Amino acid sequence: DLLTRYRANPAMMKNLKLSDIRGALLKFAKDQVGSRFIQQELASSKDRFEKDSIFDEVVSNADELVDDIFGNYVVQKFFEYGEERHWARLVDAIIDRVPEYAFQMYACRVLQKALEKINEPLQIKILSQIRHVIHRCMKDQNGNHVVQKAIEKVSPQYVQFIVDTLLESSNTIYEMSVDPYGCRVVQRCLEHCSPSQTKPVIGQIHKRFDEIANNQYGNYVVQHVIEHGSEEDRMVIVTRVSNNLFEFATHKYSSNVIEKCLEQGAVYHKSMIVGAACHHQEGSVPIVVQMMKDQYANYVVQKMFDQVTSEQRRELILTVRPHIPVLRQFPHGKHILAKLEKYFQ
RNA sequence: UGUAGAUA
Ligand SMILES: [Cl-]
Repeated sequence: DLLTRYRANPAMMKNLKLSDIRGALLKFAKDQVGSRFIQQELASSKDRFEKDSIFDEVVSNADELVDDIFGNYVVQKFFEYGEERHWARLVDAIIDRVPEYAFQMYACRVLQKALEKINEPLQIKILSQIRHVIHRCMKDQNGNHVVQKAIEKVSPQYVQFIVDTLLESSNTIYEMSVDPYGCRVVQRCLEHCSPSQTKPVIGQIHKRFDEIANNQYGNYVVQHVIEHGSEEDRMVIVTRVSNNLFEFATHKYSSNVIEKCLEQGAVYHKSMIVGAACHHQEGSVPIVVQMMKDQYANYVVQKMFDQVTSEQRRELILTVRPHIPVLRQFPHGKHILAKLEKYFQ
């Protein structure tokens, strides 16, 4: 009834302390008002022993609190930097049900905060439970954040088991790249793993490149390869893009992949794309012109002009300079050449 | 004129 009292007149118990909660800790932590009370005390208190007073109750009730809408914040308090002395004890209170906690919307925030804060030995202890559920966890609306946090905050060698999951079967990298949650995992791996680790992952992506490039999620995976891959990877992608410039530029998702080449590419990469754009193609219109008539590829043409050298832009201008009035009437064509007005003055 | 993650 301490909670019921305190909820009634909060001002009347302005001298309430953490050490006063004792057995009431479970009831407080699962209450909107009471959990805000614990939290504000934990953050404002400068008494190490007041903070310690509730910790035995937090540990005793860990399982009931980690996935409570209000209690999860109370558990997270003991994973913060002022609480090292409690990390090992708190990890051990939750370690055995980590494989379930990773899928739960409140408990997974506790796992993310622990990985965010605790030392590498304890991280590895937590990862050892993730091992059991890792493939399903990567695709999960909750679990993918726990995996993303592991990749960002643990040294590369201790997440090799996550890379071998991305590589467990022929189709796994495709399956993850096209998944709305698994694709974030591929992306962090590209950002944080060693080249030893990323090289097979990028190799797998390349095998089904066209598909992944035009997927509503895979196109970000390909964009991360462009940004974080090797020179040789960029050349493979630019070479594929250049040789199918029209197909890539006219589809919704893959058109962002060309734009990404045009941003992260060296002068000689851009020259391959400008060259394909301006190629004769026998009697048909040059690809750059056709692209300007397209709903997605006109943004690609605009990005070409913004990113290439003056010498490269000169070839685009000498290729588009006849076909203009035709383009003026085409759907939104008035707008498209308006934005290119600068370069035709 | 065109794309993306779970807390009071
Ligand atoms: Cl394969």
